[PDB]
Amino acid sequence: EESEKRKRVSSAVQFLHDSRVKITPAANKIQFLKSKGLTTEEVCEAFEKAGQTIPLDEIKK
Ligand SMILES: CCN1C(=O)c2ccccc2Sc2cc(NC(=O)Cc3ccc(F)cc3)ccc21
Repeated sequence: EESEKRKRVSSAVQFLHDSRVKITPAANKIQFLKSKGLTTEEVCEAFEKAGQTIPLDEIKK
C-alpha cells in the first residue's frame, strides 16, 4: 500500500513532466491517472509536486 502509493505518485509526476502530456487538457491527465489507480488525493499531490496548477474544477472525486 505505502510503497505502491509512493511509486504511483512518482510515476504520475514524471508523467506530468512529459512535454507531450503537458499540452493535453487537464481532464485527460486526471482520467488517465485515475485509470492508473491513483486516488484524487494522489492526483492532487502529483500536480503539486510537478509544480502545475491543480485543476480546480474537480468532477471525478
Ligand atoms: C504518448 C504520450 N502520452 C500521452 O499523449 C498521453 C496524454 C494524456 C493522457 C494520457 C497519455 S498516455 C501517455 C502515458 C505516459 N506514461 C505512462 O503511461 C507511464 C505512467 C504514467 C503515470 C502512471 F501513474 C503510471 C504509468 C506518457 C505519455 C503519454
